[PDB]
Amino acid sequence: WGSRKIVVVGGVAGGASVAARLRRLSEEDEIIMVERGEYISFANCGLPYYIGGVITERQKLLVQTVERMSKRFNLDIRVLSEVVKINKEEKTITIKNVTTNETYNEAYDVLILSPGAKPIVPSIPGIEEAKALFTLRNVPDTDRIKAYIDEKKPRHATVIGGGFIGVEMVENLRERGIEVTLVEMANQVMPPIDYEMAAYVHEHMKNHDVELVFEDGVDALEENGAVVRLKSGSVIQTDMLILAIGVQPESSLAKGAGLALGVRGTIKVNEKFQTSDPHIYAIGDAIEVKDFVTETETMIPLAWPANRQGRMLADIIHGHTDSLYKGTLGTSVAKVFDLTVATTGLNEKILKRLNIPYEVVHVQANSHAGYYPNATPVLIKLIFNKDSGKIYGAQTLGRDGVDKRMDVIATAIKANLTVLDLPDLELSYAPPYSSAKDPVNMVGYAASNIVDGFVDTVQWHEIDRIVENGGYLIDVREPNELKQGMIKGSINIPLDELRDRLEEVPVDKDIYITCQLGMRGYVAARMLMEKGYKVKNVDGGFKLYGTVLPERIVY
Amino acid sequence: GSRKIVVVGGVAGGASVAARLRRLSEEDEIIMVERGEYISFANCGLPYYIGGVITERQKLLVQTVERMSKRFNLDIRVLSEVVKINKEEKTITIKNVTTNETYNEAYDVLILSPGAKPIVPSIPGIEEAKALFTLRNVPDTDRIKAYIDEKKPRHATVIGGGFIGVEMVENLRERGIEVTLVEMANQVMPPIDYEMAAYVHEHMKNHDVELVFEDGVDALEENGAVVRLKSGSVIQTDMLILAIGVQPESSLAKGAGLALGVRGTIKVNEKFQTSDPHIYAIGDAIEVKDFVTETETMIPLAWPANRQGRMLADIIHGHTDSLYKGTLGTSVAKVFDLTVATTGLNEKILKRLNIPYEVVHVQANSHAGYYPNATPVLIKLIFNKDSGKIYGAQTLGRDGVDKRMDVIATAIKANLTVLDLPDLELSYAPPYSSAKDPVNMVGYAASNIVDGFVDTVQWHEIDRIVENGGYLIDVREPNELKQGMIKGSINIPLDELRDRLEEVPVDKDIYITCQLGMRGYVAARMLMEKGYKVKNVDGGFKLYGTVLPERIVY
Ligand SMILES: Cc1cc2nc3c(=O)[nH]c(=O)nc-3n(C[C@H](O)[C@H](O)[C@H](O)COP(=O)(O)OP(=O)(O)OC[C@H]3O[C@@H](n4cnc5c(N)ncnc54)[C@H](O)[C@@H]3O)c2cc1C
Ligand SMILES: Cc1cc2nc3c(=O)[nH]c(=O)nc-3n(C[C@H](O)[C@H](O)[C@H](O)COP(=O)(O)OP(=O)(O)OC[C@H]3O[C@@H](n4cnc5c(N)ncnc54)[C@H](O)[C@@H]3O)c2cc1C
Ligand SMILES: CC(C)(COP(=O)(O)OP(=O)(O)OC[C@H]1O[C@@H](n2cnc3c(N)ncnc32)[C@H](O)[C@@H]1OP(=O)(O)O)[C@@H](O)C(=O)NCCC(=O)NCCS
Ligand SMILES: CC(C)(COP(=O)(O)OP(=O)(O)OC[C@H]1O[C@@H](n2cnc3c(N)ncnc32)[C@H](O)[C@@H]1OP(=O)(O)O)[C@@H](O)C(=O)NCCC(=O)NCCS
Repeated sequence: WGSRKIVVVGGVAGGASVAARLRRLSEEDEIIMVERGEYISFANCGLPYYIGGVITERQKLLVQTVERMSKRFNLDIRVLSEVVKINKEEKTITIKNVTTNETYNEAYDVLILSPGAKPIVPSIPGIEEAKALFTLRNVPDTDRIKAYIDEKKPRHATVIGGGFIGVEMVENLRERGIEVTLVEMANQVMPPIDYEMAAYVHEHMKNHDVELVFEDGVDALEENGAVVRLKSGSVIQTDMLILAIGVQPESSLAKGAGLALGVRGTIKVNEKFQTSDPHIYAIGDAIEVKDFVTETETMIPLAWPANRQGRMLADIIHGHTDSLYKGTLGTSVAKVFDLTVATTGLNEKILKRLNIPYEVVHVQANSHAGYYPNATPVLIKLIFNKDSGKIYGAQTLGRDGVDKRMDVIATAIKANLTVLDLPDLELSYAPPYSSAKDPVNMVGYAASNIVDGFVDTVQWHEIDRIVENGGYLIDVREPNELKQGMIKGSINIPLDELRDRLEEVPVDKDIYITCQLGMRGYVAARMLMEKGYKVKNVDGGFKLYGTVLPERIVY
Repeated sequence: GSRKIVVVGGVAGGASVAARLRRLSEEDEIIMVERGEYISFANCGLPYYIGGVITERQKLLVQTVERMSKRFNLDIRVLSEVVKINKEEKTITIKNVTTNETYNEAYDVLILSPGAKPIVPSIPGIEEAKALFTLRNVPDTDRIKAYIDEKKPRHATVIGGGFIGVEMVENLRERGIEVTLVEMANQVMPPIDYEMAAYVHEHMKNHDVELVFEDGVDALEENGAVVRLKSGSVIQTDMLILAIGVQPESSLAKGAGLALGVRGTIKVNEKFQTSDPHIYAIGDAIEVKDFVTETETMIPLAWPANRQGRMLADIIHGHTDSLYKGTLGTSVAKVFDLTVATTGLNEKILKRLNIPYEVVHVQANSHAGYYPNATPVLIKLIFNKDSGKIYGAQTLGRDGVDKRMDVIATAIKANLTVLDLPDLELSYAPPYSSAKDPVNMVGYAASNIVDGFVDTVQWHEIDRIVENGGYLIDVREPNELKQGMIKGSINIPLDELRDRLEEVPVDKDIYITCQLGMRGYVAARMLMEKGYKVKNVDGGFKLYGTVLPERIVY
């Protein structure tokens, strides 16, 4: 290999990952990493936790220091240096030293853009004058929010936007003893998950005394941000505001160089991360990726992809192209007080948008064997193709064992496994860790029963209309469980008696079954089908139904 | 259409096949025959009940006879021992355990899931050993707990240091009983390798277990209270637990002239069929092929027994037969504050089969270190250097160990190679992982070997190498030298190395060590690009010093 001058724009997840591997591939290359801020490789993900006082040491947020990293990898690292323009036909960039105000041009043979994505700042009347309004991207943002809390002693905070990071901000503010209201324009927190899964999250947040405001938005900020006027007309009195309404790719250098853009103003790249200019590559939050499941062009600003992309790009630049980026799966996770919430692939909302036929299943199963202490429920939703078993996505929540189940399913998906394969994953079983069939196996079995046609099912959002239309709903729980409530129109025949009471099941009506979790409902469905009844199980049973439609519960 | 299916054994395999069979057919007559008082008991929880961790005896019974027979319309017969298969008449003979009276029962299809029984060695004095116990079922468990209550033993001896022996060690220790573990091998836990066991041994010693290796019991004296060891050492003890393995319960099959396999297992085809077309067999009792090399073996674990049962029910009354592709051998045990997990094959087995492999040891944190309470996860990955085929993996640490093993075991069964592991997009936020998960990290390290970016040596090679002309550079920061170094090491910290290149001999083979191995790899990359012949010491000083603590130099 012939040595070259490689310039990297941005010094965090994408930029630092590519620079480090680039050095490992060549001692001779000149590697320059240009970063507008003071810090390289900061823990962007750690910022909410430093604000919450969970991370107590500011310096812990520095994953690599400029000194250590430039020495270890012989990198010419230039912090407080802003790339102001790309000159692509000249093959130079224009850099401004922020401290000294000197500007200069820097020649490159290869240019790498990893400038990330900036917070979306809405044009809300009063926002300019809102003294205690904050966005969160970098370390200085973090210092500012923390200084304000430490010095001004806010008693109430408002969080605008209920995405994964909005939610983490909600938690960390509460942790500091600040009362919190969360404002969301959607009808749920956390866009990546579906409505009925969000319903559990909402419960857990409200149990920690978070006020949740849905289908509302900030119409105006009044009294210097101390007064929040909602679109609806309602008002929130507050001592500070955190804006977390999402991010937009930092593609201005690209636009300025006349480089091709992708969806939502991302920098467009080919399979090798190359932009429309042969000498300029781009990675990280700023680029368009294909989603792994459908290969649809999208933007998914996550750290694993940024790091994977930077690491792969280094190999690619050196001609090691046997492996190219397979797209982003969208595996993500958040701590929500006592809960873990995870997602991978696509939700129902995206799939409907894309006109893709799917089925879903909701299976609750214990984090580990129930005879062993401190087992806790893990709820897995699995979304899949009825004919092929192709997995479109999964969502999981629970107090423990959630990251594990998501990681297994995420692995299965990238390995091109179908729901029919999930029951055959030989996982680690001893009493503290799992059960003889892991929750992953279990969700695999439930989905396989649909694929194989052993059971037909209906959703929480279908059952009421079905009962109105003459559906005959049999609740197979024990009579005592009905005190928790029931679905309207239900008739109770406990599972264990059903075989002795088949004469009570009409042979002239379409039969619908619910239990508590769906498992006993499924057993009943199997029995009745075999007896030649047409029957469907209510997926997730009453437990799920009552969580998402509590106002419809009959007592 | 209809069939009379008779199932022998009412626990993991038997109850699994029986429950799925019913869900498939309401028409079949299904009989489940069990010699003990209980079905579906938690075999796995028994040590934890003995340890007072599972406080409630009743929790050990997963389903009752009456509830299960009702729910799935099953003819469940406890305290009934099948004594004979009559394959020509398609009948079995059943003996009432309480009365000793027998009767015959006809079958269309017979399913054997009889499990495995404890290996009981021929120890002089074992017949008089009042307080010697094996552990299989609930009566065994009640007897052990009763002995502990009535005699209040001060000290217990555990013979056999497999996953189960070790569980019993913990559970007895946590009761305040002193414990000596006696092991024929030079390590606890046969499924893991020696250098991995070294971490386990340290942890057990820190919890006051006496560990006795490469020793056995020559005699039991004073009614089991005096343990005569082969080394000459004598243990005074108040009870003994025998946990030296299990052997398949294949006497029914053997007695009916069915083909047998390795270790006396019931031999079966890919659909669990024995040499008789109307008798099937599953669970600990059967021979399986290991998933990785397809070698005939016996792997007595619950996930397999449960899976085989569900799959067999599908073979009989389900749709398109899925065939059993063998047992991977994924297992895990709690060892005090440690989790220890394994999957696939270890070095010892690979060496026995003469299969060429490489290994990597990567210690990475359970989650990002900038977030509180991150703890090390050590992953050993064993693989083929040419194809990148994964042969096996082992992992240990305090937290996040079961997760990493499950991802790797998923990857193996999905036929991924080490080259694919860096591309597994897993769940990352500060409490849960890092931007590159420990699994990605071990993939990268292994991929660098497969692709020739680094060459490496092992903990068990470096001393010999140094004795025979190798030049060893320790690239740790001087501060990290607190726990010592490998003999013959010369310290040039990584961050100084590039400036001090003149100090590196160009005509010698260079060996590099760090603490965990990462910075040693970085140094090796640098030196390779500068034209030196160099290898990294896999696992660095931390691994070396753990397994060879007596060789550490200060
Ligand atoms: C509060 C917060 C929490 C998060 N938590 C998680 C999480 O838990 N899990 C997860 O997967 N992801 C998380 N993310 C997202 C994650 O940080 C990003 O996906 C990742 O950092 C993307 O890397 P990148 O290199 O594309 O951009 P960045 O990491 O943002 O790096 C881009 C850098 O380029 C610099 N730059 C931009 N333009 C110029 C220029 N013209 N000249 C010089 N320098 C420039 C910027 O200053 C910036 O430092 C979180 C993000 C935030 C803000
Ligand atoms: C203490 C202990 C802890 C364990 N922990 C774990 C663990 O953590 N993880 C794991 O994966 N595995 C563990 N195992 C192993 C696990 O229990 C077995 O792999 C699993 O139970 C095998 O299922 P099986 O149906 O083949 O046998 P079993 O579950 O043993 O069922 C066989 C049953 O058949 C009955 N039977 C045998 N012969 C006859 C006959 N002639 N007539 C009538 N009945 C008969 C027996 O009484 C027995 O009840 C553990 C085992 C023990 C003993
Ligand atoms: C429990 C035991 C009797 C098996 O019985 P089982 O009825 O298959 O019980 P499981 O919970 O395993 O099966 C759950 C069934 O409900 C289904 N199910 C579970 N949750 C569901 C849900 N929410 N919605 C729809 N279906 C669901 C599964 O798909 C599965 O059905 P399938 O096999 O027909 O697909 C047996 O495994 C046993 O004895 N276990 C403990 C003993 C043991 O394993 N010992 C070894 C030492 S630990
Ligand atoms: C740290 C950072 C600079 C990456 O630098 P890096 O030098 O690649 O460091 P990593 O720890 O990722 O190193 C991985 C390398 O070490 C190797 N390695 C790790 N442990 C090893 C071991 N025990 N033995 C041998 N090799 C080992 C891997 O094989 C891999 O090598 P390769 O990439 O050459 O194949 C970058 O990830 C970063 O800046 N992160 C923080 C920013 C961020 O991610 N932000 C998003 C918000 S959280």
